Amino acid sequence: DWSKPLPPSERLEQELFSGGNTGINFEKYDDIPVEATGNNCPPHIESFSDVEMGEIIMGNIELTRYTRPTPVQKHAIPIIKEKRDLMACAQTGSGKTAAFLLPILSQIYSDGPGEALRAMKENGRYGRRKQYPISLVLAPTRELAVQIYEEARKFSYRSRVRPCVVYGGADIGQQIRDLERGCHLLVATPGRLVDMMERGKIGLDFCKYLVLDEADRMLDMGFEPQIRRIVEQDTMPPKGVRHTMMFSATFPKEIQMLARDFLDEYIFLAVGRVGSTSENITQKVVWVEESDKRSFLLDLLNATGKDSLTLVFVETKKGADSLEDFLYHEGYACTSIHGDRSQRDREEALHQFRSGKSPILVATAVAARGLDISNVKHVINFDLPSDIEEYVHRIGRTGRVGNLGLATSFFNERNINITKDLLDLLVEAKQEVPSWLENMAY
Amino acid sequence: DWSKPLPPSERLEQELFSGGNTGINFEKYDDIPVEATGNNCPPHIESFSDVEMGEIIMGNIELTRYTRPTPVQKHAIPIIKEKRDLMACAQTGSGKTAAFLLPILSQIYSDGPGEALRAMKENGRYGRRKQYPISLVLAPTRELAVQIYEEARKFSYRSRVRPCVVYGGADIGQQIRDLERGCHLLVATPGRLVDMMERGKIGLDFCKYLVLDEADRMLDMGFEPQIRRIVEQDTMPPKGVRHTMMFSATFPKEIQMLARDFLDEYIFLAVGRVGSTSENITQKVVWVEESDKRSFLLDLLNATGKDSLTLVFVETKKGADSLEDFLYHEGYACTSIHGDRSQRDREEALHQFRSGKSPILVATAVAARGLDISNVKHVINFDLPSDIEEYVHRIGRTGRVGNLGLATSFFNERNINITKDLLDLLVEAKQEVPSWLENMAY
Ligand SMILES: [Mg+2]
Ligand SMILES: [Mg+2]
Repeated sequence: DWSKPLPPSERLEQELFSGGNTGINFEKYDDIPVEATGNNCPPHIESFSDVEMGEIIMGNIELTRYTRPTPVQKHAIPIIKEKRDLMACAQTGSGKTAAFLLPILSQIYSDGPGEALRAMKENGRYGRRKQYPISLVLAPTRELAVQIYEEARKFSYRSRVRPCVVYGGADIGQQIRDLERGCHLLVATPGRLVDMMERGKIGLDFCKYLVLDEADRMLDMGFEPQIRRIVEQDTMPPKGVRHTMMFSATFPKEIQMLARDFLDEYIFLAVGRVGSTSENITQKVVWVEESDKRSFLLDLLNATGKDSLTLVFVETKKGADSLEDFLYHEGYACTSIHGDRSQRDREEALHQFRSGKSPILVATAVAARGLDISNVKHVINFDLPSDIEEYVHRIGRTGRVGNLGLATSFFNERNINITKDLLDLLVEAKQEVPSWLENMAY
Repeated sequence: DWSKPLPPSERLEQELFSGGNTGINFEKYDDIPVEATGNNCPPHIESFSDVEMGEIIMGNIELTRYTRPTPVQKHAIPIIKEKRDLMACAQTGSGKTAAFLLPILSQIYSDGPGEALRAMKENGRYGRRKQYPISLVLAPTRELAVQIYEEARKFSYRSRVRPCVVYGGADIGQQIRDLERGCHLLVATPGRLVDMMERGKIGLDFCKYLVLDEADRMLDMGFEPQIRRIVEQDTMPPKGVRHTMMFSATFPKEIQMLARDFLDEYIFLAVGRVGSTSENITQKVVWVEESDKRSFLLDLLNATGKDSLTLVFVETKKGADSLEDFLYHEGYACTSIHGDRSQRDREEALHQFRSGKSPILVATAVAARGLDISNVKHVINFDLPSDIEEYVHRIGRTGRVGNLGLATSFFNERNINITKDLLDLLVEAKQEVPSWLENMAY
């Protein structure tokens, strides 16, 4: 019914498609060993023309300048087209978002809204036009939710499918009003989705496509209850009925087994070693006592100041506030993003950083996962994380779609616990290994 | 030793001296009746060449393009050069800052640091270079402190006198480092100064020149305890020993008598009626119901929109945040400045407002006192204050050094209490007087 497009608008085509910046090593993606585990896994394609993507999908693909698919896309677009549950891991900045957004949209174009939602184009209470989304994508932070919502808007162009997004901090009424205009695909962070549901504005009764982006994060001790409250404890179709996809660049074993409570006869994609980094990212680790970090940071900022964006991670919200003040008063064009900032300031910070107006962003891990920003060329771990997975995700903000990047990290007493893991990751990444780091790992 | 200047650098002359403007009605300042109360009050000058200002002082005066002194200056430069305690009242934007900064600096130039401070060029503990300022200036807000500090840097050019500033919100370590470089004149807000003192970085033991700018504000119920903690409850030389100056554009009687506990045989200067406005400010009062204020503001903004800066005062921080959001989504180039913003964002707002990048500034009374901003031509009291002194200080942000300015104010039921005083101030200001105001003012 819906695979036939609608009139275009050059206004929106300019407002949506930037132009895309494919990296120099976009072809080295083919050098990566892919693993597929499970019953009757469909074959991996090599071109977007190897399967039935609607006229809409191929048109919008040729708008974003995607030449040929990435490994995870080649393997996962069919699996989701085959309506199978999926757990996929692929390196940071390797195209997972489109890997789950293209097939879902193609399938909703073919299958249409279904008998269920076609049975509600006759009536509806005024205002209490609760929306029944077909698909739900859940992400761990607000800005990542919006980034995915925007990618959705790009791919649902000239289609009858209209996506929305709901997330905390923002005005609740504006989101309600945007829902009432019609929600088919819903991106959300957990708390605001539960708030919408307990207000009777959203219902998961016809939700047949579930996505957990940054899945291992959505399944930690803090998010597992909320994921259950949305999936198990409410009106969402259970496994086997709904189709559950989980994408991450990391999956610890324990979390990979906990994720089974939401999956049914699933494929397991592994585009590389689960938890591996891109080769395009040069990793430098330097010893820095605490009392010296600031001075040391300054030197880095004075060097890589060409036309590149620099992202600086710290471990607390107070710390981000304190450094951002320090750098501001030392004359730098900077902002910060952390939890204690209002959502307006938070998104504005992200915008200024993305547009170059403030090329230095001090950040807590709100920005560790999921965000891709063009021309981010240096990533600085002012504070190291406590585990190697947070580290992989952090340094993944640079060196994305084949482009190269630098990642410098401050190390000292407080970081002893990570030594071994960091050391190991340096080896398989083919990176310089500080000798005192080896001697520190016994 | 110190009345002899030092080598210049035109780089600094570009960094410091803007160029000076001076209004069209700079001459009507001579038409104002000056009152001097007290024992043995020294004579008022008519030219900077009527008293002994060092080469340093006169050179920097002709650098800031100051022709002749303003009334309060003519009267106060002698009183402070004669080392007498002083209580001065003068109109907003009539030069009180320079009136107290020029004599203090001239006296430190001639007398030098004195035997006391010259006796500590012999030794010193490692790091513990606690600074002993000669002069302390106290201000009620952080940005006003910095503004005075910058004026000090302008007047301490080519001298061995080096000023500093300390104030909350900003990074502590940078202010400490700038102190350790040497502090002779210290501008400060109370809380951060007390924090510096209890950390052993500042000592008032040789502080012989105390200045309270915005004196009636510094002596209210909220600041009097902090003024006491700094002056009485610590090592500051007591009255008769130190020289205490207090400047304001307003002095209630009660506060004028409470100010005596800090003064010893003082002059009382009154360049006009205490609490008066410049004639150069056109004051318009209009009735506006609450639900209409926003709409009404919109029209105002669209009218005076040529190349002027506009300052909009509100009654709460929440309200300031809300209006600024409203104006942002309506397409206006605006920022906000209030207490709930980080000091980084706060100073950034003031800088963009000053440079024209955001010609609309929504503000709480943080911005009511002291700030002089060139080209602020319209001041809008979205919410009126509860007392006429806040009002006088607010509208004083425009119509400064003789230049002209407009002040529009929204009035309704909630402002009944101010009626009388406002009316009276309108009459003595020779301003249009709403008729419903008389009929409302009993
Ligand atoms: Mg992603
Ligand atoms: Mg002043």
